[PDB]
Amino acid sequence: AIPAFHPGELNVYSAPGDVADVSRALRLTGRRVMLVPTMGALHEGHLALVRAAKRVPGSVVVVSIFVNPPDDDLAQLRAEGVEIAFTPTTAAMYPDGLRTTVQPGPLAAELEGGPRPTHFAGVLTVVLKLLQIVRPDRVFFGEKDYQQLVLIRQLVADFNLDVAVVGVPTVREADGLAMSSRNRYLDPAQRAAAVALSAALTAAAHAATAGAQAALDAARAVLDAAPGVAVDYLELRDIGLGPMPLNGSGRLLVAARLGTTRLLDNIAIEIG
Amino acid sequence: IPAFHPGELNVYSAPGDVADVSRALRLTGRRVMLVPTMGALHEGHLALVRAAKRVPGSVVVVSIFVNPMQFLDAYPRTPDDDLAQLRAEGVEIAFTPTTAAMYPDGLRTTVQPGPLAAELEGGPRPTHFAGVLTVVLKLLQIVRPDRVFFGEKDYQQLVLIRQLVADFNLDVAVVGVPTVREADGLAMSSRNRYLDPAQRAAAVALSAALTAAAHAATAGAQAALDAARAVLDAAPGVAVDYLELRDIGLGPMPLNGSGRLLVAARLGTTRLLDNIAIEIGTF
Ligand SMILES: COc1ccc(S(=O)(=O)NC(=O)c2cc3cc(OC)ccc3n2CC(=O)O)cc1
Ligand SMILES: COc1ccc(S(=O)(=O)NC(=O)c2cc3cc(OC)ccc3n2CC(=O)O)cc1
Ligand SMILES: COc1ccc(S(=O)(=O)NC(=O)c2cc3cc(OC)ccc3n2CC(=O)O)cc1
Repeated sequence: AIPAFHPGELNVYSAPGDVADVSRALRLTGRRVMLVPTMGALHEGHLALVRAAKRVPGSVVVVSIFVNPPDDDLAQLRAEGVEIAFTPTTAAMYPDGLRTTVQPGPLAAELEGGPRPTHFAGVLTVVLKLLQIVRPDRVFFGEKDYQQLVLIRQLVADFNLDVAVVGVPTVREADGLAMSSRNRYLDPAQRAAAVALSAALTAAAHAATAGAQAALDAARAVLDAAPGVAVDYLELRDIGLGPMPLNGSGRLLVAARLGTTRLLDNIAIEIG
Repeated sequence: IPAFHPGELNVYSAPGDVADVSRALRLTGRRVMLVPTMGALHEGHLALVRAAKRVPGSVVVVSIFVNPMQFLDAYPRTPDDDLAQLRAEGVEIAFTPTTAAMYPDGLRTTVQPGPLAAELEGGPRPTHFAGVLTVVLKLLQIVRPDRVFFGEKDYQQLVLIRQLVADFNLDVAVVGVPTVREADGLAMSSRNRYLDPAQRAAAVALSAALTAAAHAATAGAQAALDAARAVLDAAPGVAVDYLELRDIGLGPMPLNGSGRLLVAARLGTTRLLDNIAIEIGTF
């Protein structure tokens, strides 16, 4: 017996086996299964992922909410017309504790894997599990965590997963600051200074007609004009995060500490 | 999707091809059975295949791939002898990928097995099981079978694959098939061919030791282990690596009434393994 599912209602499952059965029942009735993974505390960036997923003709949207080791979140999803919320416990996800895991490739040891070297192993492990539980046709992630998104594409590619990975443009505040759950903690002076990250990147992207060095010098100047912004890295790479080619498409990534808050941002760059 | 000829042996090299045929088949309601092999097929593989064949409306996929990542040049390869037997058994799909198609980016994302992988066969081979679980995951994702078949001979490997499948929520049933033996009890293996006639005669000691322990066990674990050791010790040119009695999941738990006795031994340059279910005291 397939667990109950009521079309056009918010259906909330906590059992991995339950969401798996429903997703399979749906896939067999025609629906295209779309997965939006979240650690909850939903914001406009999640709603953008949901609207992207909702656009696909015949979609049923699954939003997972799992804090990788509420009433409001569900209300937000209902207001978006999401049909499934997957909300498992730690024990349901890890009934045998930590055992088999994903070892990311070398990219995980670079950039954000510098301060957090086992972060991405955790992330790719739980993403792989959610993909196997729900078996979506498409999985939606924001572009803010760029290195993570690239490592997920590598996961998908390396383990031959049959899922399209869709990166959705980062939703930003009125002044460009990338949506983040860390932003609410900035005092007004930190919050005014944080704008330098996206200002630096958008300056870089426009300076890039003048080449790579001008793009980087432009970003760096903008960061140098902000007080209390401790830059951990500022790096131009190819879109896959390998070495930036002579000319061509790239990505510019920055990370910085503002008091106790670590902020990240990144942007598409085109050289010359 | 490529040509599939039913009732015929269809050979596919490209992952995308076998993936599409397999998907096509499952939507027609055929159940997809996978027998992963490293080629050089013997009667143990045929038994894996026959088990897969008896699943109703099954279509059977046998994959043949020598994975560089679990090691290599020495390994037995005989694809002429491999595909002939598959046709003879009525297997309809052989999946024979190239190293390039499987590892176009080299080794990058890999499976890190649990701590079982550092024990027994993994002790002196630290990344061996990481290589095995990665290839098995990739084959499962390419073929997406309903059930996958393994022999019980490489028991530690089978337990690790069960872990892989539970730990990554894979939608596949793992089937262990009792180890096929030569008529003296020697466990089928690709490595047997490397035994000279002296060594082949001596090699009966591993299975003799195991069956001895299994009946010795009414008198307890020490008696079972001591009987096995004596049989191994009485055997010419058998150098024992390990001889270990564990719980059936091999894992972070003692032993109850029931478990698994595992032996690895060297005959000249050839390493032989075997194992058996053991019941201690009552059972
Ligand atoms: C063939 O007759 C039909 C087909 C579809 C519908 S419906 O209004 O679009 N509802 C469903 O299709 C539907 C119900 C349903 C229940 C399930 O678990 C109990 C799982 C999937 C279900 N579906 C498919 C869907 O919502 O698209 C109603 C009647
Ligand atoms: C393993 O993959 C995930 C997926 C989602 C999360 S999360 O912590 O719930 N969500 C976010 O991190 C998040 C999503 C998002 C989307 C955006 O635009 C579409 C912009 C920013 C986003 N964030 C940033 C944040 O919340 O810190 C975390 C890890
Ligand atoms: C990664 O998972 C696998 C799966 C199969 C192989 S293999 O080298 O082609 N085959 C075996 O190792 C094997 C299968 C088998 C079956 C048996 O009876 C059912 C008995 C022994 C078996 N072997 C042992 C062997 O060939 O050494 C190798 C690795």
